[PDB]
Amino acid sequence: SPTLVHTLKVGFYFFLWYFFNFIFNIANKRTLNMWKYPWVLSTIQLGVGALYCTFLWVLGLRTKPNVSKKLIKALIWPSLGHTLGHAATCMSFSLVAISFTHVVKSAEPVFGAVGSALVLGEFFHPLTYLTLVPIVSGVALSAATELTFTWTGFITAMISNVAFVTRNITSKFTMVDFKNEKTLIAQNTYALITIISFFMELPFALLMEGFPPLVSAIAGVSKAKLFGSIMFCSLFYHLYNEVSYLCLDNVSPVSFSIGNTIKRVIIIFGSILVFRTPVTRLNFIGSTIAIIGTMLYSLAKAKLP
Amino acid sequence: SPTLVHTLKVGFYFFLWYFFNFIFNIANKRTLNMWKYPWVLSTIQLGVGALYCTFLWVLGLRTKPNVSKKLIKALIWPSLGHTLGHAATCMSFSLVAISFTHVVKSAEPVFGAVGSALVLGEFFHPLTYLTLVPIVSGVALSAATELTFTWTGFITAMISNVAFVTRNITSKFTMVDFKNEKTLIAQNTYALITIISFFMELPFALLMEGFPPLVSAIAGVSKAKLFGSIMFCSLFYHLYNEVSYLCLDNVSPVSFSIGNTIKRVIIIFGSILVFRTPVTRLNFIGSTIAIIGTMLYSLAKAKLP
Ligand SMILES: CCCCCCCC/C=C\CCCCCCCC(=O)OC[C@H](O)CO
Ligand SMILES: CCCCCCCC/C=C\CCCCCCCC(=O)OC[C@H](O)CO
Ligand SMILES: CCCCCCCC/C=C\CCCCCCCC(=O)OC[C@H](O)CO
Ligand SMILES: CCCCCCCC/C=C\CCCCCCCC(=O)OC[C@H](O)CO
Ligand SMILES: CCCCCCCC/C=C\CCCCCCCC(=O)OC[C@H](O)CO
Repeated sequence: SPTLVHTLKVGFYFFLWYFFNFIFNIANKRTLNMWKYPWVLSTIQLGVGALYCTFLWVLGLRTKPNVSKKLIKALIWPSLGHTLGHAATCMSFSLVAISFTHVVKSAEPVFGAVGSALVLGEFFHPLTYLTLVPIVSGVALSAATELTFTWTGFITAMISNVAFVTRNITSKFTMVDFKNEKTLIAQNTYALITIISFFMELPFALLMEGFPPLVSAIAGVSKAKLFGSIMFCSLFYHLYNEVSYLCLDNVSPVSFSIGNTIKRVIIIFGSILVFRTPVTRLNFIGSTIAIIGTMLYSLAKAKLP
Repeated sequence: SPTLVHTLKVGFYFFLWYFFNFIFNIANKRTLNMWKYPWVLSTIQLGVGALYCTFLWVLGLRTKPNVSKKLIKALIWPSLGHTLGHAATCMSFSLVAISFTHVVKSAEPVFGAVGSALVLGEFFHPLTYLTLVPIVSGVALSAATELTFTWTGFITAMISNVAFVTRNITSKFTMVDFKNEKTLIAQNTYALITIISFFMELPFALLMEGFPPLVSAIAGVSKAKLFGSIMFCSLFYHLYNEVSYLCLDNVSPVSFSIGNTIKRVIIIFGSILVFRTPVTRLNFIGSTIAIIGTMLYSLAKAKLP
């Protein structure tokens, strides 16, 4: 029983990850529909999470990490990947329906398997190349039938696959290299990342968009409602990423990306219902084939030498 | 000297392959512009090749092969791959500019490497996945900017990659399994394939297109001139495929496809010149990136563990 029970506590971390991420995605897109500034918004979300974590340390509510220069340097690459994937994903969110963004990001386990095998010196069974046929065909079919498609919205989402895979693999190194450091719990690893990531993105956000006026492009929405939406999606942005690093602490980077693809099916279904996103038969079939292909690719990689 | 003598003779085979294939491609496209019946035209080209080979046998100009039940069974899958690839490629030739068809078929070495490794139990280095990025990006950019793009023209060309790789691999097995049958020279192997392939395609061709009237869609072409153009491209269709099996007999199936990609650079350059094909800046950048990626892919697979 304790073995299956331990998987229930870990599975609950995955549920929180999915539950917080769905609240984030809906509120984040509603913010972008009123306030189309992805650079500044994504930077705000990192800063709110940075401030939230420092408050927990100040109040003694969370163990303070024994920060060393060795750890900081070992967190640069996780932070560069997080910042780049975050800014690219928010840019995609601002340009297309978020359901299409998560379809593109559903190919993350393929990038994760390649990057992980490059590091671990592994090799791929030829059958994994066959499973790329439904993935490439599915994504191409989904993009060809997506009403909101733009080339920039598609490419920025594809970029985030590379950046987040880089984040997850390098973060996994740090978490294992500092396994005996009891103060570097999973939440503190992401806490330091979101603090570094904030200052990494901050100059780009100001150069790209400046200080956008706090005005809703949707007529009739007060500034207080716009500010509450910005703060609401920023709070749940941090919570879902924080809980996800608990999940990353308990699984491999590739398994983490598989858990992400399951998350995207939930977000895709939920977002098209909430937003009444128009979806044609070919578009549903294309997206479904691509995600089935990603699972088959993962199954082929896992079950073959 | 003996090994260099052989590689020089093999090199002359590749030259005849490229030279005959260029003559074919120009004449075949000029025929399709006048007489847009890809099923029947591709069937005629197989039959004219079948008749050419039987004349050599009847006149004593070429050793007759000892045809056995085992050999015919070993040539069914080579003929299936040849018929499907030939019919799919000709369909693509009739729908888009042949320069675009050969850009899509330039990815053949990737399919060939997967097919070989799948049969031989080989494994892929992770860096071969990175080389897919310029291949997929280049082909996508090329297709997004090709003025004559149609989905059917693109997909039929992609299908021929799978069919011809199947043909090359299964043919190489039969040629190796029958290496001690002295009557089965490389030209007799393809001679038997074009005979089987002709009768495989014939009922489908009549099913799809019936008996097309020998009338040119371009004014000023007599029926005799159209008939001459059909016979001309049919002769060089058989000649280039016949000499290519001399190349296949002396190289691996992967090296054969790499030779095919070199061939298509020549075909693409010559065809855009002869037909004055419109090519934008973004279009030949994408096509070049795609072919560079395929060559980088082949370099990675060959030079890596
Ligand atoms: C080994 C690496 C992978 C190699 C194998 C890659 C296979 C990709 C081939 C074709 C994708 C095209 C998918 C089918 C696209 C159909 C598009 C379509 O139906 O368009 C409808 C129209 O646009 C409605 O508006
Ligand atoms: C293994 C990792 C898998 C990830 C890689 C997936 C393969 C990428 C597929 C196609 C690239 C190009 C997208 C094709 C989209 C063509 C349709 C299109 O863009 O037309 C829209 C038009 O511009 C307005 O509606
Ligand atoms: C909720 C249960 C999650 C369990 C997960 C286990 C793995 C599921 C694998 C394949 C089914 C997923 C295919 C459905 C993908 C959504 C297709 C879709 O709705 O596309 C909308 C379109 O993309 C709008 O832009
Ligand atoms: C592990 C790696 C597995 C394989 C991963 C493959 C990822 C390639 C995905 C997308 C490239 C698409 C590039 C599309 C180039 C942009 C097209 C464009 O710029 O628009 C064209 C033109 O402007 C319209 O009129
Ligand atoms: C080994 C791997 C090599 C094969 C990898 C190939 C990847 C190509 C991806 C998608 C194909 C379609 C993408 C291009 C589609 C854009 C063109 C388009 O759809 O335009 C619609 C309109 O009908 C015309 O103008």
